[PDB]
Amino acid sequence: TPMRDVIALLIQNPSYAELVPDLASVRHLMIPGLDTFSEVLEKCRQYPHITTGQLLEHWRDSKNETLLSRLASWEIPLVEDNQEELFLDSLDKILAQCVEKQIENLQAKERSVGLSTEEKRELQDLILKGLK
Repeated sequence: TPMRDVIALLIQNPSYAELVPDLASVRHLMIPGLDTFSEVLEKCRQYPHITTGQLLEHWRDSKNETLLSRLASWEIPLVEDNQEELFLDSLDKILAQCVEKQIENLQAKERSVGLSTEEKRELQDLILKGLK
């Protein structure tokens, strides 16, 4: 549920998309919820000043409407002071999870058929600086 946390926080604060690094290189990973996260991030990226309410309208009559409506209320605290820090913190856990899984996939392919030079620069960048 650090995934659902990060989804809930981003729906509640569409701005926070700015704080998310480009995920193109990890978005393929089969980590539960990553796909819902990407699809939400994408709209927040196209509409940087959107409100939560305006954002939910984009899921009218869609697969995840119910889930997303619920998460729009999930654990909103009385005082909003430390919302960013909680997001960044939960984001990092998910990012580290992506990094780790992408390292495993690249390494599996390395054993199996070998890597191209692009994949190898990537694999080592992932080890060197995570993400970031």
